[PDB]
Amino acid sequence: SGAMAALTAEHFAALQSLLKASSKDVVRQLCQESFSSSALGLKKLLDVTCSSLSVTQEEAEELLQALHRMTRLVAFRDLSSAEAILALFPENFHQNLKNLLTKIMLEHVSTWRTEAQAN
Repeated sequence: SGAMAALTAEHFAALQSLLKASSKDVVRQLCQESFSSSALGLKKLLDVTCSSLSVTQEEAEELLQALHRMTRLVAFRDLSSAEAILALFPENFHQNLKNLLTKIMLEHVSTWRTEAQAN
């Protein structure tokens, strides 16, 4: 329990793998797929994640778990301002990656919150 209370050190470490992405669009799509997927269904995204980011299977799994948690937390708590989302992050997390993730959360939170709160 408390899954929605915080992202863990392992989550934040895993999200840093997104700096290997070849474009911002890859990050966007990984956020959307990780949200829509159940945690137990994230294994279905491993091959495309490994192949797109050139990461290990373990890096991909940890990343996908982190994105799944972050996007669900944003939806569950209705974190719908940059202020609210920025509050999740450590000071020692890459600033422009954080800003990108915040941007992407804001692009989807209204739809995500509706989808999640319906279920």
